[PDB]
Amino acid sequence: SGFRKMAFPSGKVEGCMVQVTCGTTTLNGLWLDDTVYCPRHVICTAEDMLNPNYEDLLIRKSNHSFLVQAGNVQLRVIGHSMQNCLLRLKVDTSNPKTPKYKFVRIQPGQTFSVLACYNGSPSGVYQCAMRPNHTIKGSFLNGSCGSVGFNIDYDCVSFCYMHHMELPTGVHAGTDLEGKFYGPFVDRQTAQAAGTDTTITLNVLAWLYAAVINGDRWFLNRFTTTLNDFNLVAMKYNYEPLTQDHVDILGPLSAQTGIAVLDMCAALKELLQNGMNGRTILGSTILEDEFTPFDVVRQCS
Repeated sequence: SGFRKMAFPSGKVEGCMVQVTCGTTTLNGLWLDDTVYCPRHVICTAEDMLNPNYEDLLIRKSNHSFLVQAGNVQLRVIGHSMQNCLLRLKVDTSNPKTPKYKFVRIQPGQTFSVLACYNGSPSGVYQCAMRPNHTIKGSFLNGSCGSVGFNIDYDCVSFCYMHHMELPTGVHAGTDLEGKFYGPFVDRQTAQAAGTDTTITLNVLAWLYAAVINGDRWFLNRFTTTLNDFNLVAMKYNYEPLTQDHVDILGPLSAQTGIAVLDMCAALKELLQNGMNGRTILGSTILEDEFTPFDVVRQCS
């Protein structure tokens, strides 16, 4: 039974977390083979609080200035580099734990587990979802910068997301492991904003099926509705519109729970237009747009 916030184990990744330092800035690093990735702004001081020139800030730095404390032992930074917003480092020893891996650039709505760390040492791990306007509602703090996101399939860790900034709006922004920021944004403590945010319609619907496979069936109703028709109520409620593509993905939980998707859309369409007033859903008392189809299948298979 049961259902809740569930992240992947962090074993393989914990073995790839290191410490990296530069003057008075020191942030978490991901150490795969012999390379050590980490946010490029690590070389910035209050220089970030303006318009730091990375090219220049960089070229004006050398290896010896990088304190890479891989846990308890300190390696020798044989070199550096720069791949977009990421700072690629090449060191003497290759990591003897480096697990089979890939670098993936997830899409909004997708979910992943994030291993929060401070000075190379992880502390906790939770789940997150690439929100519409490309942000992430995580729990990062002074030094968390460098923490990663990922998913698993035993055998293979697919790295998506590295933490860089926290917008003055309190939300979080980062990149894939190629130094590319998700959504616009820049590693500048300047100017920046977080456009209006939508709700991950599919995730909500997937969660509902979840809430169904585990009792709770009050929200389900007889009235049904259409895809071109539902989308209309979705605009009123900063919801993401529903493609036929999402309908095809819910297909599976649908056939197994015994509830046609467009039907599930009629319940939500209602939930939104009407409300709840007491009757909750799977603990929550709000729609959980933070569980993807596949995420719901994991806990129910």
